[PDB]
Amino acid sequence: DWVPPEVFDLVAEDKARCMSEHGTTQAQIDDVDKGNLVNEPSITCYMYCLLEAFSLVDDEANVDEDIMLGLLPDQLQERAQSVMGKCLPTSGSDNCNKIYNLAKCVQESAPDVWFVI
Repeated sequence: DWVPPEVFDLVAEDKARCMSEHGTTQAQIDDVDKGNLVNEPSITCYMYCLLEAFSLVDDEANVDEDIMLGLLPDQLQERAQSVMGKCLPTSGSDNCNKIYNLAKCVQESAPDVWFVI
């Protein structure tokens, strides 16, 4: 994994808040990273929450592609841009479901792109 430990420090406050808001457990987060994702609001709304916290998505879960790419290592950007070509724009019934569908698409196409701590 390329995510360096400093990132865990930076997201700590927003992570704690988002988990509290949505009833998310670390086990659910661990599961996404093992590519087990289910459409459960407690995890899908967590992912929306975290993304919103870092300005990666707006009020209707539209992705800011330049920020999303700006967050990944230079050496994943080419591959990430291809994935975004496939997986964006987002779609779904609400903000949480839009990020569920996005997560599934990215993980099925290139997991290392999908950023969820």
